[PDB]
Amino acid sequence: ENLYFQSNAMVQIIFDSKTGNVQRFVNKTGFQQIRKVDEMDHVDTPFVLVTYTTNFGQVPASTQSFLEKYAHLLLGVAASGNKVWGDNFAKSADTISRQYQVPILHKFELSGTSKDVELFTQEVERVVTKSSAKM
Ligand SMILES: Cc1cc2nc3c(=O)[nH]c(=O)nc-3n(C[C@H](O)[C@H](O)[C@H](O)COP(=O)(O)O)c2cc1C
Repeated sequence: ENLYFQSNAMVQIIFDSKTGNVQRFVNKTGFQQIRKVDEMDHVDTPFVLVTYTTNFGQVPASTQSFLEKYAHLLLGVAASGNKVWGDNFAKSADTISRQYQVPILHKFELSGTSKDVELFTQEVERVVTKSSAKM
């Protein structure tokens, strides 16, 4: 666990959630700047996106709207899904990754496990270290 980095770094986490699983997931981290895609009218600092998956492995509409406006500051993406969907499992992360040329930080089920939290937070630190100065 890199809780010290999570709680001290200035990295921003922006998420999208409909039934609250993504919300619950990010609340398992120690990141301090956590806001939903719908509660800001501008983004001026680099950020990490955590979203969910809708019909047929699609990116939620609210996330697509957000990205076409602030994808220039996107560092990487993580997506919540459900393996019941097979090949469409958390496909929004793959779509966003290819579309905006950013790395996939993690793909997990529903609210995630402690293992998902660990992998996600470690990847955020790696990408911030590698792309912060650049971004
Ligand atoms: C209409 C609908 C379509 C969904 N489609 C997919 C899908 O294609 N792939 C997947 O992995 N999960 C799919 N899911 C599952 C959600 O991505 C999953 O439950 C997610 O954790 C929900 O996050 P929410 O609380 O953040 O918004 C779907 C759920 C609903 C209600």
